[PDB]
Amino acid sequence: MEHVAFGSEDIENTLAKMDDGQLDGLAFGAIQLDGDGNILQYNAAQGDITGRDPKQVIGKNFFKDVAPCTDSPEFYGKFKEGVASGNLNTMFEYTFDYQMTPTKVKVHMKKALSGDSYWVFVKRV
Ligand SMILES: *C(=O)/C=C\c1ccc(O)cc1
Repeated sequence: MEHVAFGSEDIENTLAKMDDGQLDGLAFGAIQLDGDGNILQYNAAQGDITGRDPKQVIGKNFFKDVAPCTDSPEFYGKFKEGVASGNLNTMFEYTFDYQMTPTKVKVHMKKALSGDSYWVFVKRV
């Protein structure tokens, strides 16, 4: 394992050092998005929750293609405001239900240390 706790105050500093292989060692799902919602990184734990193959969704748009159940003011809406503002740090519960058994999760969205990249962290609840 990579020991990093979900919701940690400095998590963006910690994950700045990880290559895709290290992200696969986290205890929770991790997705890196650009400012347009395109998927830059997607880890193994996220594929285990949603059944998506990580290598197959890199490059796709999260909100438009992969995860349209998040295309809502409660999720996408918060993301877009955060990108527009250049600051994002929010946690909420959500249900993932697109082409899968409905799965209640905790979502943590946070701006990355780098310019135009954003993290989505996910864990089961
Ligand atoms: C809502 O769209 C649920 C499905 C889904 C699929 C993949 C990811 O990563 C999140 C949500």
